[PDB]
Amino acid sequence: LKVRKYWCFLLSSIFTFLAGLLVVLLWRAFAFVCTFMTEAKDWAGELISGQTTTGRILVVLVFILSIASLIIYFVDASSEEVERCQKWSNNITQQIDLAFNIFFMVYFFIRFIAASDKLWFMLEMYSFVDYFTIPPSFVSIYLDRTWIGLRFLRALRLMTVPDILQYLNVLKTSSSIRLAQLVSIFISVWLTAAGIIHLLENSGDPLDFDNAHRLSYWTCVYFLIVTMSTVGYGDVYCETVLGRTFLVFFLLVGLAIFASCIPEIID
Amino acid sequence: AFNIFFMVYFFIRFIAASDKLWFMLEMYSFVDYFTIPPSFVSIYLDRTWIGLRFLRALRLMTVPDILQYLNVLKTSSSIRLAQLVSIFISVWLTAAGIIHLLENSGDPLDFDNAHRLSYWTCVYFLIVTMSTVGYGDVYCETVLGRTFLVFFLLVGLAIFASCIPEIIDLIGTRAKYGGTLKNEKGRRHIVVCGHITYESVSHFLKDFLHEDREDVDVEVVFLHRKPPDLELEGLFKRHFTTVEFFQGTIMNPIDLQRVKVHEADACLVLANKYCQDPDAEDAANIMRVISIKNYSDDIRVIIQLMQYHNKAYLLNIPSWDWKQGDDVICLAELKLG
Ligand SMILES: CC(C)CCC[C@@H](C)[C@H]1CC[C@H]2[C@@H]3CC=C4C[C@@H](O)CC[C@]4(C)[C@H]3CC[C@]12C
Ligand SMILES: CC(C)CCC[C@@H](C)[C@H]1CC[C@H]2[C@@H]3CC=C4C[C@@H](O)CC[C@]4(C)[C@H]3CC[C@]12C
Ligand SMILES: [K+]
Ligand SMILES: [K+]
Repeated sequence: LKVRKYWCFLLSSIFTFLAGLLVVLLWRAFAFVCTFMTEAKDWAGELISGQTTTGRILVVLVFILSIASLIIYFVDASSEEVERCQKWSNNITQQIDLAFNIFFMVYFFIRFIAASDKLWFMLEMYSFVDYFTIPPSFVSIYLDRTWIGLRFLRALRLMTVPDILQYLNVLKTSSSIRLAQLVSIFISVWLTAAGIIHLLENSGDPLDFDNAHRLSYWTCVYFLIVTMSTVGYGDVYCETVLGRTFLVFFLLVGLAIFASCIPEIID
Repeated sequence: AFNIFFMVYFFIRFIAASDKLWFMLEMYSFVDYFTIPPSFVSIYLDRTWIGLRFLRALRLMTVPDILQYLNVLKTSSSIRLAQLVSIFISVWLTAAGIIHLLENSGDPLDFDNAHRLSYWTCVYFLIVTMSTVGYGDVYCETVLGRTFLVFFLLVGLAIFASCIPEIIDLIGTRAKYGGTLKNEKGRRHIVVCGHITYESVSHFLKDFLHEDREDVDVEVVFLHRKPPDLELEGLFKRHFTTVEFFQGTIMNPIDLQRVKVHEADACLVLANKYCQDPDAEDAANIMRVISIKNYSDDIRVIIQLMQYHNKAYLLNIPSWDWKQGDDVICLAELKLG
């Protein structure tokens, strides 16, 4: 605890994104000097879209585990400290987190096979969630320490709920589909923004981390809703430079996007 | 070194100005008045003051003019977006400089109530003020700072209310449907155009993909001008591995290349049976066949036809050959038959 090992978690996530990106380019370069893909890509297409009987099982199961994974983060965020040292067997939360991540890793591989374009699949917004969530876990299980990191990014998976419902033919009316999309976007952004504020405020300013503003995750949720509604009580506010820096950008695009969202939700 | 260039540039604009009196009162001219003459005071007075040098941020609103001079911006939306972005950023930075100067210097004639406040904290302060959030952690204490804040609240809030909503709107949503169909070895695909709605697509897909039919792998490509509604997008999602959609018109040769009509097995032109004017619907669909045949004559075309007397126009097309597979489905002829 004398020296923070947060860069080790960040370095692996950056390396995984960089290594995965160049391999696709390297494979294209390797394809210049150089079936299963005909069957697997078509087969994986129905698996992710829930067209086959086994495809719907995967679609429903990943829907449930996405909800359960976010709950695991909620109890994790309840910890007062940002970095903890503990063995894998000591805590059962880490074991269950590992159980959910291996499923999210094989599911990531399945979509990669079903992806028609490999370069854009790596650069899609969904893959960045996996890059900053899965590789951190193996680093934690290897170095034998845990860190809050960027674990709040699984809240971004809540915006695929309308896609899952449409795959199972649950939503049919256009109004119902539009309402579900807007609700998922508002909730996912609200929870993700709270996680960013919670991490930045608690960790403190980089490279010295002497100004740590103790702030509970649920208090951050109450802080964001006040900020979004332009109420600004001032009882809870950001003090760190990075906390204020992110708030400046959130006030620009977060309110602008939500300007046309709530009016078309109430009607 | 920068100011002597900004001084000769001021002289160049003075020569090019048709009217001299109105050139002296220009907003960009006042920026030169409070920037360069103070600079030559420092070289002589041997002391530096923050002063009003923050006015160089007002030069950011000349950025759209510079881009238009170089013919970089041509579209109206691109020009409008640059103008709104430059106006908002320059006002935001200039207002922060005014707050930073007034708060740090203190009230005139005593200068004993100075409030130590960083420039970047002022930048964070104005954006909170313009968003009408008002945390209250950072606020103005001097008389001048509050006086300028009162003036800013009247005009600065209007700038935020007009620029920010349009900036995101001008950027807009990405074109979800577009690009070129991916080429696959041994792939048999067809192109369906014409009346593409949730009514036509759902009935067509149920018939085309039926368990009682022969098991053949044929991808279906839909081309339409309007973006599909949420009902149609969900239908395409359930048929992701076999049904594909593109945005574009069949009469555009560029759009024909995107869907690869020349490699398509056949082209299907649906028709709007419940149309107000069958003559208009028939002839619009006839023009679609001409565009497809113009791109390549050796393409099988199947079209739905409302009235029979419009079949003569298609039969008179030099590239129309019934022996090669071209067929006309006449609704009136079959229904009355
Ligand atoms: C795909 C890449 C290029 C996007 C940019 C990389 C981003 C995700 C990386 C690079 C620098 C990283 C930051 C470096 C420093 C800090 C401060 C620490 O207290 C919390 C984590 C945080 C805030 C990191 C978050 C993730 C981060 C912003
Ligand atoms: C073209 C002319 C008539 C316009 C009005 C002249 C303006 C620009 C001049 C005249 C008086 C000047 C002010 C005199 C006193 C102060 C207080 C000092 O602490 C900050 C500068 C400030 C605020 C000056 C700003 C510039 C100023 C307001
Ligand atoms: K308001
Ligand atoms: K307020």
